[PDB]
Amino acid sequence: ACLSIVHSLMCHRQGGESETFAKRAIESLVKKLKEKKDELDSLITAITTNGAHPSKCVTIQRTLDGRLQVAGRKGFPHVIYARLWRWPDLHKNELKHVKYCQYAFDLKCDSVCVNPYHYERV
Amino acid sequence: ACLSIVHSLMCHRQGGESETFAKRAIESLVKKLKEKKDELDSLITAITTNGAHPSKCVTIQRTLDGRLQVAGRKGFPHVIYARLWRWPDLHKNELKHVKYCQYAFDLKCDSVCVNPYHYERVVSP
DNA sequence: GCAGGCTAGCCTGCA
DNA sequence: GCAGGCTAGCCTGCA
Ligand SMILES: [Cl-]
Ligand SMILES: [Zn+2]
Ligand SMILES: [Zn+2]
Repeated sequence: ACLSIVHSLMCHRQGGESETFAKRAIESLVKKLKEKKDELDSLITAITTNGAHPSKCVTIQRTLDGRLQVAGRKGFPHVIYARLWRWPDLHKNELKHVKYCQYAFDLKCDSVCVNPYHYERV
Repeated sequence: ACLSIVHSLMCHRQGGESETFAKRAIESLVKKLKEKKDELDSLITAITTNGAHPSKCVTIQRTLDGRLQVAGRKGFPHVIYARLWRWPDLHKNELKHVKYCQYAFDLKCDSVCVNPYHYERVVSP
């Protein structure tokens, strides 16, 4: 079910993290999108087609400091997933959201867009 | 739980429908957004400020045929809420979605955006 | 567990 | 081929 989805998404990882961390990060994200069909499908089709066409926001709940914990490690959620699928060498303060993103990290909403195609590297 | 949201939204109705119809339409929408905090806040702020600043999509589940039933009446959900808060005289095929709307009626997604400020009025062909 | 109300989905009657 | 009406299924207020 989710295991089938995870594996397809793992095939697009850029190697900027260990296999165990990437699996942990993907499983965590997929579980959160299990009851959000449209957003899950937006993530899968944007990852696979390399953000060819505009995609919908893929959101998760924002924490107070804005950091997500995956396998005992903390980091910004939009950074973790942009590093994972687009920029393995991504650093701090290198991500600027696209104009059409509604839940971009910087907006400090209750939700964060972790769609890596909703950010451009700067 | 919170009927204070329904009351504040009822104050912005344009009178194109009966008080009873409007109350049922708003109650139905608010119940669907009860566990979607961001979407509910985007709706309240968009209505109150007359869509001054860009707002997020306010979505509900799409039915098979696209129509929503409220108080025994069926209609397109984006039309029902655009009539209620923006155009009381609104007719069929007079809405066109804004470029930044992700869940527009026309896209036939799982979800339908009912944010009236995510649609602009057009002349029917 | 139960009473009762709301509506998506299905069906039909005029067109 | 639509508009609109009927109701199974789902949900909730209840004691
Ligand atoms: Cl009204
Ligand atoms: Zn986004
Ligand atoms: Zn929208």
